[PDB]
Amino acid sequence: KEAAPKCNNCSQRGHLKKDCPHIICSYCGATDDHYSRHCPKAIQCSKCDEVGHYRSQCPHKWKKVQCTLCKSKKHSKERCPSIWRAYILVDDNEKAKPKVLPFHTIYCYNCGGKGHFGDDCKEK
Ligand SMILES: [Zn+2]
Ligand SMILES: [Zn+2]
Ligand SMILES: [Zn+2]
Ligand SMILES: [Zn+2]
Ligand SMILES: [Zn+2]
Repeated sequence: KEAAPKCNNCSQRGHLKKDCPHIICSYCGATDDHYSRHCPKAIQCSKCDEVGHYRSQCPHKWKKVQCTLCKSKKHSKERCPSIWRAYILVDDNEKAKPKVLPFHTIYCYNCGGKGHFGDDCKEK
């Protein structure tokens, strides 16, 4: 903060002597730098006071990544297969044995099941 003047008359707001005649937002900035292209680059970083605290001038805090190797901004477990709790693209269930099937039994109770030529394909 370090303000010698603090205000021209009102004694309670961020607009010092030469700041008070200008339409400067109540704690954003100084009229020496604060402008319609420079509003976020002035005295304070956010809703909390000054750029003058915390490393990287108090950056915005994202909700972090769901993965623990990946750290920054991107994706979720359904978009990142590269974690051992996700499913693999191998050894999944599929069809087998693409060949013709065996023949059926029909052999008149004399040489298998029941069916053919029983009039003469008989001995006893
Ligand atoms: Zn004032
Ligand atoms: Zn502003
Ligand atoms: Zn801050
Ligand atoms: Zn990941
Ligand atoms: Zn037979």
